[PDB]
Amino acid sequence: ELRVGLEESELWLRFKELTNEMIVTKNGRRMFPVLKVNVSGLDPNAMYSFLLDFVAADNHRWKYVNGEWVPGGKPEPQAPSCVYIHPDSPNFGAHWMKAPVSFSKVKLTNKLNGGGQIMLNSLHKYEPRIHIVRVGGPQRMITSHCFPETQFIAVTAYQNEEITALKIKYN
Ligand SMILES: Cc1nn(Cc2c(C)noc2C)c(=O)s1
Repeated sequence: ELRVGLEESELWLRFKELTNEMIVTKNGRRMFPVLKVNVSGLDPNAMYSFLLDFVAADNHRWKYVNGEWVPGGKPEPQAPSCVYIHPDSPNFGAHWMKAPVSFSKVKLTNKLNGGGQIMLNSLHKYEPRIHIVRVGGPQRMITSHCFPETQFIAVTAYQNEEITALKIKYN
């Protein structure tokens, strides 16, 4: 049985208890904290690619109103996010298992781009998700895993100064 763990769950949970926020820019902004995943149970000799996407956790626009995030009442279906390929992809199971898989180079944007950067909708809530794709082998296989601890609202600037303080304290 293939095992997937969040590294530094302690810290992510401090952000989640405040409602996490991630900056989006036209050119793309790197995440803090960085999603780092512990993986065991891969075939050391098999080939895998690590993919990252962002599920829209609900169909609502969120607004920071008198110091609290509150959802709107005009839900729209959410067009699914594009996939980011970990730049170490494709690689042997042994490569992926020798240290946490760190998505330090994904950039979150609010504008459709030349590629690389992942476009999110500002003021929408997202749940990071990975896909571990066994490639090249006879049988293709996909194992997917969500990280509720890493949920955030995409923002063009921080609304909650308690998030601003935590981002600086731990970066
Ligand atoms: C409401 C509040 N807004 N701010 C401004 C602010 C600073 C400074 N950094 O992030 C934010 C957000 C407070 O300090 S209470």
